[PDB]
Amino acid sequence: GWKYFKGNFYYFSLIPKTWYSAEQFCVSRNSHLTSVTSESEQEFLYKTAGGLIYWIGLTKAGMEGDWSWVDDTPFNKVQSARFWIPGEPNNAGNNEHCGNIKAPSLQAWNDAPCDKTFLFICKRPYVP
Ligand SMILES: OC[C@H]1O[C@@H](O)[C@H](O)[C@@H](O)[C@@H]1O
Ligand SMILES: [Ca+2]
Repeated sequence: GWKYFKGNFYYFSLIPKTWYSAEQFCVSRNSHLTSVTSESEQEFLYKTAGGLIYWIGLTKAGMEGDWSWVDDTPFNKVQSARFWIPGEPNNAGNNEHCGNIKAPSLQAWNDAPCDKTFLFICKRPYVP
C-alpha cells in the first residue's frame, strides 16, 4: 500500500500508535516517520491524509527544544514557518514534543503529546 512520490515511498498507517511506537514500526520497515521539505511534499501529504490526523517525523531535540526531523533531515525554521497551523507550535500543557499533520492546508502541523495515539506516515527512499 506504499504510495510513490518524487523518489520516496510513503505508508499511511491503518492503525494508530504513539509517536515512538510509530517510528519503531517505520524503522522495522526500513523507513522513518516522514520529513517534509517542500511545499509540494506538504501538499502531497495533507491531500493524501484526507482530513485525518497523522504523526509525522517532527520531534524536539537539544536543550533549546528546537524542532527536528527523526530521519535527520536538518530542520529549516525559516522555510518551515509556513507549514504550521496558526498558533502552533503552542506547546500545550508544556508537554507537546512531537508533531503531526492535522489540517488539510499548507498550514497543517500541530505539536501534540508524544504519548497520544494517531495514525502515522512512514517515508522510505527509493534507490534505483
Ligand atoms: O486537540 C487538543 C489540543 O491539542 C493541542 O496540541 C492543540 O494545540 C490545541 O489547539 C488542541 O485543543
Ligand atoms: Ca499544540
